[PDB]
Amino acid sequence: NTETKATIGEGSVLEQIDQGSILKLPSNLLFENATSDAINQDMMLYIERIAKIIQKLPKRVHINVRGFTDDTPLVKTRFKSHYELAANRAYRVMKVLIQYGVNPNQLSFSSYGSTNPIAPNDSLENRMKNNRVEIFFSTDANDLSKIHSILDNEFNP
Amino acid sequence: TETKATIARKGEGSVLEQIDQGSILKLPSNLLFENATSDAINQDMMLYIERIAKIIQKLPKRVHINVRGFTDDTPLVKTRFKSHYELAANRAYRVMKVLIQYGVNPNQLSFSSYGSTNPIAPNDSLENRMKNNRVEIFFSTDANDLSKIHSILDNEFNP
Repeated sequence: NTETKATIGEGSVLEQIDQGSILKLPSNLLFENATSDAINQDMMLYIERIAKIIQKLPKRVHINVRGFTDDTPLVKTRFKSHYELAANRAYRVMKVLIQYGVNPNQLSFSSYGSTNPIAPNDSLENRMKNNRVEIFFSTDANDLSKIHSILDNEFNP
Repeated sequence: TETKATIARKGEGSVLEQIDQGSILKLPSNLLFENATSDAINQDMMLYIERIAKIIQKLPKRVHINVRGFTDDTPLVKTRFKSHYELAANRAYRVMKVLIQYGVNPNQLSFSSYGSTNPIAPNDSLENRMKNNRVEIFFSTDANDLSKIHSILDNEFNP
């Protein structure tokens, strides 16, 4: 079990994988609703906290803000695809993280569309998980790569 | 650790780079797009993406593929694009869609945007500015064995 309930802000989870850490935030911690990028102001404070924690981090950490949606139809709104919707949600989280002073050079945003469900869509809590945002923290370490390349150049002709 | 990636064979500078958590295939804008300010793709570059799509099916089942967009910081005056972020996302998006066309599994794809941050060279000549307009495809897995080992040891030994 590489997952712990986070707070700071209930329902979030911190997961560790071997290449980095993932902060998973349910839709409702951030957005008015699952099918829009309007970031409810009652949660501006939550992103401020994450931003502050990022500033306890070395400058070599990249921060990648990731968007996810369910299979819900998109007629209701301005977006053309779930890819588009998820990108826009992740961009907004990113921009707010920049508002609070995270360095743009340490940030990117990604969209997974609806292709990465964590759960079936058989509730509300489940819907919120499928519409989560994830913040992924890693670096670009290449020591092992350089080691291998040096030896490989020196030994494989 | 960076090696030339023979694909277009005109001397564009597609490169493969290895880092500790994955592999990066670098593709210059000229290889994919008409200009550095649109996402309409070169009609000749399709075969080259098809090639990559085919090599993806050869990869381990655990692999995720992230298509990353980057731009120079040259002002946007011309287009429908309200930002470098928006421009770069659309470029990564279009490339991702082509990969899908050619049978890469969507459940293993995503696309990312770095806007004009993280340049490969200073934005100070027309040469370097164009160097910053590339697309990078990143390959990695979500291995968490080491994390699970650690968490099991920690629960027996700590709290």
